[PDB]
Amino acid sequence: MTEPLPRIQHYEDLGLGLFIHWGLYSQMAVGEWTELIHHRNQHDYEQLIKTFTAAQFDAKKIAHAAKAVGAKYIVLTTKHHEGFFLYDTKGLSDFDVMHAPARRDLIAEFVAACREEDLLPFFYMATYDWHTPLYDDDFPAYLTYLQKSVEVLCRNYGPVGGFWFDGNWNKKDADWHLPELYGMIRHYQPNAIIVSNTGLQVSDPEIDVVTYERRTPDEIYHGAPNEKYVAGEISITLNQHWGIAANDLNYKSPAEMIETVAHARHIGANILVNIGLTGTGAIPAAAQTYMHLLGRWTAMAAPVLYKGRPVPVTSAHGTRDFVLHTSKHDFLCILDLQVVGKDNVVLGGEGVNPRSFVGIGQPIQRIHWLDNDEVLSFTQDLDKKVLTVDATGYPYGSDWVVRIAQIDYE
Amino acid sequence: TEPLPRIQHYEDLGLGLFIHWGLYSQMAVGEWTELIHHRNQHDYEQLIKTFTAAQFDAKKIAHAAKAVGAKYIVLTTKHHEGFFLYDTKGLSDFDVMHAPARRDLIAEFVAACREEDLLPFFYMATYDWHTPLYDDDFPAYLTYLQKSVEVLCRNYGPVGGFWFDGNWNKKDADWHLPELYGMIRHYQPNAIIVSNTGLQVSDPEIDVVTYERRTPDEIYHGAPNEKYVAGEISITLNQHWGIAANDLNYKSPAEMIETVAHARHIGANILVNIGLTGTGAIPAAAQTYMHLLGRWTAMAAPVLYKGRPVPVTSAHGTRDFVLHTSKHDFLCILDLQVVGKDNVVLGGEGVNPRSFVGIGQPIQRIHWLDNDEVLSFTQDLDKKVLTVDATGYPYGSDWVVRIAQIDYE
Ligand SMILES: C[C@@H]1O[C@@H](O)[C@@H](O)[C@H](O)[C@@H]1O
Ligand SMILES: C[C@@H]1O[C@@H](O)[C@@H](O)[C@H](O)[C@@H]1O
Repeated sequence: MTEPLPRIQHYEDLGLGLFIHWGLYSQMAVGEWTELIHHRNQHDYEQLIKTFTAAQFDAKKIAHAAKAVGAKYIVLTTKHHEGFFLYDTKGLSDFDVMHAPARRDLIAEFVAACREEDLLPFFYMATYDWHTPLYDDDFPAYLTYLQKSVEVLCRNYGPVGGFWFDGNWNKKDADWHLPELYGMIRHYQPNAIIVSNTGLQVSDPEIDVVTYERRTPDEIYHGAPNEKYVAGEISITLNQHWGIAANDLNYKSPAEMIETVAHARHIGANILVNIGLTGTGAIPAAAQTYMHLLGRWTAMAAPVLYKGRPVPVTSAHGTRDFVLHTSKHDFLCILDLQVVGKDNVVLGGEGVNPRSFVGIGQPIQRIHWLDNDEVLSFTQDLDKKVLTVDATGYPYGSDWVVRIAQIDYE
Repeated sequence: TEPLPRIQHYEDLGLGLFIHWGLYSQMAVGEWTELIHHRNQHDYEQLIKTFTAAQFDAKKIAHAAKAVGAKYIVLTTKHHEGFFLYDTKGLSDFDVMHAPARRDLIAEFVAACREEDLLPFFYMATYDWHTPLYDDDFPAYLTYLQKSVEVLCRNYGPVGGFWFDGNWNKKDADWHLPELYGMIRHYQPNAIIVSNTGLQVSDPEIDVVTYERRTPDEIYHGAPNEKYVAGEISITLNQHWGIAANDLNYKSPAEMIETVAHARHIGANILVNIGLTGTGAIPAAAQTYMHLLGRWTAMAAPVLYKGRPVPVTSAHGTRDFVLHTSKHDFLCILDLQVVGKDNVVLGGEGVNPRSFVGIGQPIQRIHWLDNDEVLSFTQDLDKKVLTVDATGYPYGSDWVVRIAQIDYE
């Protein structure tokens, strides 16, 4: 059993990040895979570079919004499958933002804005590339091109929080020369977090984080024992698409979003919440609504969201409650509460609501809700490690979806 | 019995916007705050002094309703807190003319609705926390209630209807409905009268009764040989009707679209509720849902207004249903997925036979409303079976409830 390296410990403390999809596809507003899935003429699609003005991209506003939502890092698409680069590739390619009307290195603006807000900037990079003929016609030269594009990101922007490698949809059993790619990154960015969405045996010793599906039930895989500890991360997009998709109406509820964030922490993973920017780089109004709601929850949950860790304490039969541990406190995360009415106005939260947990062995002095500081009544059986709390319902006018009670030990 | 013409017009409205706005909105902890949080009445009622309506724009509200595909708006003219959003002409000092706003907000509302061709409806609470008449002199309370409705009848031109909230009352009491409703008929013969305690109906003059969102089957239209009464369901976006800043428990936009579709399926109208801010703005969160709902209702316009339930059921294990207009049937199809390509599998790609029982006429063509794609189908006319291949959504889109129009031979 190994402990995480410092940089990975810092990663796990980040808790929540914002994922941002923005590319030429954003102009179409029919999903980021539009070029392949809608079988578009490549030449015609790539003309979208000519109208890429970034007229409404404001990295400062984006970093401010991330800070307000309680995110501690942002993963930006620096190049997606379409193969267009949002930064100055310094001669590697003409299909980049410096050859577009915007004439701005957007990654430079992004990194500066993240630093001002104390956020870690992370760079998403797609390894499956539809633009360069090298990908199909000269794979070894493709690897050189890929590696050079990452090298620019390693050398021109100062210290980088990390890299988010999307290795899906690739040729099977191809040699990707990961030792050389990740070795290069270690050389110029020793402190960078390397995230892989095909990191599972790990695909390379240098991988720091592996991605997992958001529905994963139990605590995630941290690597083979006595080997390097690897962290985990789940992702959620607000509708069915990652890039903006105007007529995708199938948005998840804000409630499900909050439950997914809580769930990530419960299984010992970070969570990225994704937004797709408009063609010109604005946060769309729908995404703002979700960020405002999530922000209210994460501000309330701040005592536990960053430092809280899974612990072997389970909830009683038939509840979805769980516990997170910090060094000073335990926190009960309680679901399926209702609002409290009054007298003959019954909203469902009114009755005594005993919620039990097994695995707490220390005597407790006080338990209180984070949102209003109400003190809860409880009983313990120290021998069996049972805690039962009366989990009162929400004050009329409020509903937190996931309610957190802080335990103060004697 | 078949609906009277004003009720038929009501059923064609399909979708309305419900708007909760009162003094409670300044608190942003739900519209029942005065009772449920056991406030001192005097202290709560000081909220009149800061009721500026500084951001209330009836034109913006009517425009938003038009854009979302709503055909009427129900505005709270007086809620349980008992404060009136219009000039009561001396009936009460607890009204907007005694607030800094100094505007008859109902007048602005009615003008804005007419401009956009929307019907204005007035919600009126009958359980009132402000006037001591309610408990101390019930007969005088009835007169006060009736007078407050009379002002709404006589001062604003023709009104689309009244939405009476009769919940939480004293159960035994004689409310003198024939007189109250009778007065409305005299002033506003064509007004729709909606009652949320309309159920035997509570009075012959009731036109519409309310029902729970979750009602599974087609709603109750009144006893045979009796006046037909329409139905209406309501949905609020979170758990509260007035604005509630720390209520994060919003329903998904998908559930909102499904609820709208469901209401039509059971032969009811649907109200989607928004709570305004203290100063009368539509909050940003509500704007998002309206824009998403608006995209769906624009696509569904051929069926959303005139479509009616019909005895055609869907096959085992699906939630699909059919709506009938005089020229077409429409298949409303749920649980579809997005179509990928080649090795990119999103779940909607395979042939997806969806069947219906009760279609007896030969069909010429079936096509999706969103993109005009023609669907393949087979029929067994003797058993009245229709089976369509319900293709999945084009990548980049997802309508939640997809609608196919049937064109008959
Ligand atoms: C993060 C998401 O997952 C990757 O596999 C991509 O294929 C998607 O377009 C999106 O970037
Ligand atoms: C639509 C709802 O109707 C009544 O039941 C009121 O008690 C609520 O506050 C709300 O106005």
